[PDB]
Amino acid sequence: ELPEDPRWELPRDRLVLGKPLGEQVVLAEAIGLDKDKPNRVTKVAVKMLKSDATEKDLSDLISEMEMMKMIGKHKNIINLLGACTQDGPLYVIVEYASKGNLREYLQARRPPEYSYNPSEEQLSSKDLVSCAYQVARGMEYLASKKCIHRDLAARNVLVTEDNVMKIADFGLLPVKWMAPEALFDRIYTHQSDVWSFGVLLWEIFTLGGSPYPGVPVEELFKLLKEGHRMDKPSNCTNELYMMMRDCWHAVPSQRPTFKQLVEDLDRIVALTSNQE
Ligand SMILES: CNc1ncc2c(n1)N([C@H]1CCN(C(=O)/C=C/CN(C)C)C1)C(=O)N(c1c(Cl)c(OC)cc(OC)c1Cl)C2
Repeated sequence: ELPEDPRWELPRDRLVLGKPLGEQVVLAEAIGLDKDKPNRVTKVAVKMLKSDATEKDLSDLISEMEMMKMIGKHKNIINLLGACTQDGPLYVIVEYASKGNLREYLQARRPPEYSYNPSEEQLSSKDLVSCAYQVARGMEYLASKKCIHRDLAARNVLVTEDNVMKIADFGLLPVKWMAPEALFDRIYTHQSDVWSFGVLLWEIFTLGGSPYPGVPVEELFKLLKEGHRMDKPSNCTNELYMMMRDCWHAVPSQRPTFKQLVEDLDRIVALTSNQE
């Protein structure tokens, strides 16, 4: 089996497995994560292999864990909290986000015709920019750790009980988030992540809209190649649309960095009305 790591190891009986969250991941309660508060129960997410899993499933699960150990903590990513590795099935314990992924979160907050609400309080203008800011801060951290996401999208951002945005699945139809060069040449970089972030911004200001509506996958390259970009969302400022457009620069060296996006978003947030 797999070697013990006491920095992360939690005894199996410290975990009370609860309800399934999605496929596999379960909600649970962890007893004594903090060695200094050993009688407190914390709600956590636990990832385990499905009953029909292959050896590449196991080894991928291990690599995810190992990778998350190296990346370190940041408030705007989903953080590693612990693991059960010895007494039986591998369990990887990470932070729980009670409000689900950002796509569902936004859709549930649509006003009740051309983008119906599939379920909450609408999000103010400032809240939407602030959501963008947080995602960018998380991506800025990951980039500073030399971590390339490769599948950044609103589905891969989760939202906590306190509405903190946390990048998900950074340790591993998705073609609609891929930079042209990722698609064509399978060249993945921080710069391709910035492309994906611009699609994510479009998602934010469409309140979970589907990118490139009606465009079949097999034509998307040619179109992008030809200068096709998505139209401004109806309720998006010209300035935030220019950001999206910059993220979608054809030349990857000409895209802004996440460092820059964070600074730009920090200022826009400060200037954006809470009243809207
Ligand atoms: C829903 N709340 C929630 N909170 C925390 C997690 C988490 N989910 N999951 C998946 C579980 C199902 N998810 C969804 O977005 C499901 C959407 C379908 N609707 C109906 C809710 C996210 C995860 O996959 N998370 C997860 C887990 Cl378990 C990891 O384990 C190592 C590593 C991760 O990032 C590198 C992440 Cl994001 C943890």
